[PDB]
Amino acid sequence: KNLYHYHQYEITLESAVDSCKNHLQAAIGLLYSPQKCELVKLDNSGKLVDSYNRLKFNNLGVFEARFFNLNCELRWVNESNGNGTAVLLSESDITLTGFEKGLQEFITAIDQQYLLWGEPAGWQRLAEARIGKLDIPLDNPLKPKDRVFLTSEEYIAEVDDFGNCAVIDERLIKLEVK
RNA sequence: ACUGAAACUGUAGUAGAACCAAUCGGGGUCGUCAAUA
Repeated sequence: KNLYHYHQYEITLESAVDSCKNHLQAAIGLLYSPQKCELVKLDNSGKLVDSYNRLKFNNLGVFEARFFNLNCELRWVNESNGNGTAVLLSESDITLTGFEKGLQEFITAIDQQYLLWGEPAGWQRLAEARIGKLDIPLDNPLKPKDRVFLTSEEYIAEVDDFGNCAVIDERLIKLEVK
């Protein structure tokens, strides 16, 4: 089994997402900025409703971003003045322009979960007295006893030539209600 | 690529129970003192 990962360097976040848009369809995304950690959803075409002004770096702009859906995850992090490295992670071999392909073999993928902050207060709201509110891109409404989880897959592979396994990556998949 | 926030080491608890400031004693009564000539 192969984990395919695609690198492009010296690329802005706005351009990195636009390069991946065919794959980041409907993808949830998390944007790290000096003052906010905002959750965003790309539309079915993989576009953001204010992508330039949201993804720019110039003024307390996004320095790191993640976007994920079922099939793939895009990661980006700033390296100089708003240019960065993009890495897209995919289960399947796919065509991208400018990106360089690579892969790593993995022994098995194991699912994980991550409970989000808050109880239920398209878009839904969780809230917790500890943090106040958290808004999540989630289309179905939430019953008062629901909790929203985030799912991921960890890929185990041999690191050492002595055969020692480790989880070489963890790709995010989707938000899920449990 | 940015300090977490907020939170009384507090609540209940008698330094107290037991232990005699007490036991015995007539306000009484006689020859001593000095050393020599």
